[PDB]
Amino acid sequence: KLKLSDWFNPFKRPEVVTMTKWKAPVVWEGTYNRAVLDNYYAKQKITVGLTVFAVGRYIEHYLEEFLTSANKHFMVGHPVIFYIMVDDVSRMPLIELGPLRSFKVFKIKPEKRWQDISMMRMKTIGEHIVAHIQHEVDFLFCMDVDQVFQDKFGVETLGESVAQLQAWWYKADPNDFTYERRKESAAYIPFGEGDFYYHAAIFGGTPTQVLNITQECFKGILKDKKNDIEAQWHDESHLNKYFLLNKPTKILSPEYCWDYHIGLPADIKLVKMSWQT
Repeated sequence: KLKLSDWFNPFKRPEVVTMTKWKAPVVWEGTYNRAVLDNYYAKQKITVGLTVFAVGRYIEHYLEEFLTSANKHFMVGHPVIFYIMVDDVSRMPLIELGPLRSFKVFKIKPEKRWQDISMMRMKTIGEHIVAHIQHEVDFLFCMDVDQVFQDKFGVETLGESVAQLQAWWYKADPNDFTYERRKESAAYIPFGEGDFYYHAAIFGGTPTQVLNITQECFKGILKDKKNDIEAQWHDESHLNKYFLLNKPTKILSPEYCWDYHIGLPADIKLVKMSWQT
């Protein structure tokens, strides 16, 4: 089956990191053959799930545009299930999906104290993986709703565990990274240690990887709640801890998640996804 040479060529992008000291492709525009993989993956009849939580104001601010963009650019030409998690199914924008997309919607409870987090997405995702997603898909992406697909976000992103380089900090040094530094947090990453700064707005992998990613992240949040402590960037900090203990088998370039208000540096040749309004 697939080997990296078949789909991935680092030397079409030599400026940027394209491989990692543990041999994981960092996927950049111009570095990947979608055609090959589209073909390779279509034969295996893979199915890609996309979870996205949207809660309160976020539902009407973002969901419609998310699902619409996804419908157009996410794993085009492969079955894709959108798992929409919302607090209020009444205001589900409920767009028109195209070939190979379908969705499942789930009512989630809002943030239950007082004031929760609210990620808690980690517990729900893992719950859903066990209940149905492991049965439903070969690869699952978990994404923040307040983003937009700008171009093909395809099977070049697929892998055992897939992480996204947060746009700001992709050039940064490991010790500039906004990891949780407080040794009391389960999310704790020493200064010194640190591979990349991973964005929580997109992680993915097989349902089994993602189950573990999420179960570990949640255990982190949970132990932190027990120690009345709250990681700097909440779930993104645990993700970063997790992805340090467990190196992602594939990493996506800030091109797969770009903040347009960080500009447009040459290094960003096609924007697959971007943050919104």
